[PDB]
Amino acid sequence: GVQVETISPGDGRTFPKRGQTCVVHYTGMLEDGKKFDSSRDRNKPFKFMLGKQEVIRGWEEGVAQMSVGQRAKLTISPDYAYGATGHPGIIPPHATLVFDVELLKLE
Ligand SMILES: CCC(C)(C)C(=O)C(=O)N1CCCC[C@H]1C(=O)O[C@H](CCc1ccccc1)c1ccccc1
Repeated sequence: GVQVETISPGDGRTFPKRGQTCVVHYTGMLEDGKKFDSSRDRNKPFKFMLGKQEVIRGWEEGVAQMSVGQRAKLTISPDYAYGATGHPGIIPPHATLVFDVELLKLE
């Protein structure tokens, strides 16, 4: 599954809905702390639409639990991420992923 652990609270009332665009900042890490990517290093938020099937399943499920303004750590099991394939060259097979995600805005 995905485990959502809060870093900073959101407004507690504006949660993303299917068809909305979530504007997030993120840093993705492996369980040992190794960063594999971060939009914070590019200083440009990442956008995805909820329910469109264009991000990994632990994101659709985890970010839907977040209210605008919230910063949380999402621990995502491999079956909710890249499974046995992994992402060629970046994520190994069977990897648990840890994302530090801040939900900035809904568009
Ligand atoms: C940018 C890619 C990477 C590995 C550096 C990364 O940090 C990542 O895992 N991310 C990107 C930010 C959203 C979460 C996740 C993802 O859904 O990627 C999608 C994965 C596509 C997909 C979805 C489901 C099952 C398999 C593959 C992604 C988005 C954009 C570009 C490439 C991958």
